[PDB]
Amino acid sequence: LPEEVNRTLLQIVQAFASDNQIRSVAEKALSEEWENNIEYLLTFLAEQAAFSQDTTVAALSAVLFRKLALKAPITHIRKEVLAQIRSSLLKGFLSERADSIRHKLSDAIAECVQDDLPAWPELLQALIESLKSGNPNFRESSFRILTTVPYLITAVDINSILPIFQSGFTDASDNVKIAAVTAFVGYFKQLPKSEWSKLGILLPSLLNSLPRFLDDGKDDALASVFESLIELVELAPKLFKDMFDQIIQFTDMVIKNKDLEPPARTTALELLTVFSENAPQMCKSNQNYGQTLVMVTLIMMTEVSIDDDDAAEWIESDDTDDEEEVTYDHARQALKRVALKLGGEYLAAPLFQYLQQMITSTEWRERFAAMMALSSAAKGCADVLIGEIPKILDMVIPLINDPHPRVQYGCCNVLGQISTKFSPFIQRTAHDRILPALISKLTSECTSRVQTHAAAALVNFSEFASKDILEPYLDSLLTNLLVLLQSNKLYVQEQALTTIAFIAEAAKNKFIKYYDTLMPLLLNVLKVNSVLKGKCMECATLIGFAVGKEKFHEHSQELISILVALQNSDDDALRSYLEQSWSRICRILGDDFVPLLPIVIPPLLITAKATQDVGLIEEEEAANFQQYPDWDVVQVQGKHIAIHTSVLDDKVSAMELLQSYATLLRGQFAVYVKEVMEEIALPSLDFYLHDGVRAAGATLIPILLSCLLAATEELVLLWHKASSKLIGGLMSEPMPEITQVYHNSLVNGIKVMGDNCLSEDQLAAFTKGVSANLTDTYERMQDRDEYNEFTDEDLLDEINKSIAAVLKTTNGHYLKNLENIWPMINTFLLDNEPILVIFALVVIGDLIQYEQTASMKNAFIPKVTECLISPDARIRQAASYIIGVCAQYAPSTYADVCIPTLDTLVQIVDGSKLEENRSSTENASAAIAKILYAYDTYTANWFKTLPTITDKEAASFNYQFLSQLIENSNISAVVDSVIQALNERSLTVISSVKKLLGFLPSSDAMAIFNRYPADIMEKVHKWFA
Repeated sequence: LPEEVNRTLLQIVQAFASDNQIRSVAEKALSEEWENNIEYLLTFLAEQAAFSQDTTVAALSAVLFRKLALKAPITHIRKEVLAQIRSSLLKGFLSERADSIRHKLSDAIAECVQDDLPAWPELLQALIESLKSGNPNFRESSFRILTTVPYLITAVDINSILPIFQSGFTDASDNVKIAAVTAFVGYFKQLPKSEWSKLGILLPSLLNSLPRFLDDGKDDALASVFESLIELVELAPKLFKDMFDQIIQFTDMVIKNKDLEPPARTTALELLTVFSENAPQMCKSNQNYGQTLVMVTLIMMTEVSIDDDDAAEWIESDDTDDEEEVTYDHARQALKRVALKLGGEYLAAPLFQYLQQMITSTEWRERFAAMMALSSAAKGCADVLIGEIPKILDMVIPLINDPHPRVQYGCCNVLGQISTKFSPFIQRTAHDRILPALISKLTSECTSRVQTHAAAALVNFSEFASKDILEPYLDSLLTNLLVLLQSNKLYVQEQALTTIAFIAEAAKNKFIKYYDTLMPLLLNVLKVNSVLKGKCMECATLIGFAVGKEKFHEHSQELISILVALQNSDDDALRSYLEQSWSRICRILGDDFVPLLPIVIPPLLITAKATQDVGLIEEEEAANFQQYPDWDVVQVQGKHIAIHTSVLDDKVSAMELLQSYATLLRGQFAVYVKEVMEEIALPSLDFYLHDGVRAAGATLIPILLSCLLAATEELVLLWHKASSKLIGGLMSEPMPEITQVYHNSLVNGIKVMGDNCLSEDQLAAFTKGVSANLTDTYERMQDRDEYNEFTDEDLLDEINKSIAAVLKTTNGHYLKNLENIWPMINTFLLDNEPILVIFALVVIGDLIQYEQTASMKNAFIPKVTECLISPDARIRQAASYIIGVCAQYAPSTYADVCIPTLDTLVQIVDGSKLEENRSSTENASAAIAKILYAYDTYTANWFKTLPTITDKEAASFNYQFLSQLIENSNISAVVDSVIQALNERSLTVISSVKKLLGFLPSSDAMAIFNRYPADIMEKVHKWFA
């Protein structure tokens, strides 16, 4: 470098060490002054990092170099200067540098290796040498570079690289060992699978080198290695098959050794558990996995209240978790996670082997562990455990009264957890055992913690319990809870209100009885602490819905005044209890809520207009942004961004409320429609960083319109604007799940707006969208390994609905546009995948409903007649509907296919009368009825397919046909077929039936309804003439 340039830069870089003023002035000087100067700058920084005797200037420059060298980018730098930079970086690497500085140099060096950069064989050479050096930092830094630039591993000969790693795993220095494992795993996460087989063979050497960490007593470094192994399990789990037992035994050995700090024990646990989420068949196919996993998690769940046998510290604290009980927390999460993926099929057996034993221990901690374990495993093992339900209770319930309060707490938990997972059946089956068990823990005999948790478990039970079931226990429940309501400890009171609220909600009208006593108790609590009052307001309004409007009107005025007071006073936890309550009041009050809207809607507008709160961010500036629970950072296209997730979630919650206020208030909400639509709903579709927002935007739209319509041109303008943005969204939306919502949104918009609601260029734009959607679905489904083991159907289901909706609004004229995507539709018709076929068949049925299709008759009836006898009942359904619709709307142009296939329909009609294909065979039934109308032995067949109870459109026709077959001694089957249809709510046919009964004796007539029970005879009386 020119001599002047040096001291200019040397001054500036020295200004970087320091104060804000001197350091910002330098920052500006660099960003303003230093594309004429980039290569000078790069050259300078690289020299500093390499040769400066000043630690800090060196580090800084190395860091700066790295940053600026991506930004450059390095590709566009002069070959002449690249070479010089590369050489000085390399010279510095090989000289005498502080450990931290070699790390920084390494990372700068990494920025000078790129696929399209000129070859740098000097680096390879310096690495190969460095790996052999007796200075650990040389070895460590070399693996590091291979971690950043894994492609360098391909550049080395295989017979050099393999020994390099085997030496790596084995090295004297722990630091080197961790870097080698990191480099090894990094290889798999940066290279394509085609390259994996090439390092794969090393896994053994790595695994074999593990026990050495324990020998040297270097478990903290072991944890780091376990973490890299955990990544490799996500990438290539199969690779561990057949060394499987050796890692299982080893993790077992580590977790059991309980004078290891927890890090090595919890990461070893994670390693174990992660296999179940990445290779379930492998885990299932080894008896030893499930056995070790269960054994090991049970041991860990034992590690509670250490140095505190009485649990004194725990009784005194609140019902939040002691997150200092780390290994216990990890163990239950683990058991849960594994149970979920492997099922009870696989672990009931081993689990119970261990439960039986610990339930009866003299160590309380073990009796506890047993409860917590069952509780953690219950969801996952639902499949097996739902039928060993009394067995569970028999083991659990004895402990409800255990000497030790934490075992009691534990017992309450299982009872609660079980109530949820095995619902609704457990409510029906075990109320007699569960409710007394829990209710008995409410009494002040028991400790605060237990009382509260028993009350918690009662919410779980109540959610899915019938009012009828709960009724006998209510007085008992209520009296006990009111005691807790008077508790001294905030958390007991809070839980008592929430338990009351949720019991009340379940009880409905059976809670009317208790309204008078509870409500003023509640009002006094309110008049007297945020969560308490909010939980109280929640309880009050849940009770209010349970009892209905009239009854709730006894206190509603006062209640509302309190709400207002609460809303407008000086925790954001309360805001939500308030919001939910106002909303619950509107469900109670119906139209009477309207005067309240100007209190309630303005804060919701503000929240629901929050912008996409985004920070275009820098590499290091992310991990600290990630510290916040309220934030998440992602990468869009290499360049990263910080998105305020909490805020965006809040916007959704606000939108949901605006949407339900609109749904309940209908016409009354009209005043807001313009503002919500243009300032909330529509802009929300452009929220590419959060799909909840996008979705809530879409679902809002048709409900908005429907509100304005019910009140009353602007409606047309809005609808045009909205439908257009939805349509344009169909092409730009990346998530298929969202795409579905847009279609569903359009369908509902169309249903609101009525006839011809769409312009020609709209229709054309919708078709490009539909085409792009069908194209993207095909490409995803043409997907389906050596190392590894409904959203599409739902999307297509909706696209069928939107197409039908569009055809209907255009009254046919969309057929023109529909011709453009017939190639698409055709490919689908004759693919293999039954999903694409069903889609096409359903489109086709829509086309025929609107004799102008002959163009195509010869193209799809071959496939439809195939489909008729398909193994797949959803396919038979689609096909037969097509044939039915053919004879109905296109009678002469399809007479030739319809009548032949008529035999097929008598055959398809014969597991027909099952639930799973009741759907299919009902369409066939209707299809033949349609043919018999358009144009005698056959019609007698048709009758033997009544009644139609599941499909509404089918049923509609069959009984219209049955009514014509009459007006122009099967009598009890005739009547029954009809009674069944109405009773099953599937579908004047009655007028025809009456006439038939007219031609009979009073006594013959009456005997037909001998069969029917009271409840349906109440209905029969009210159906007849």
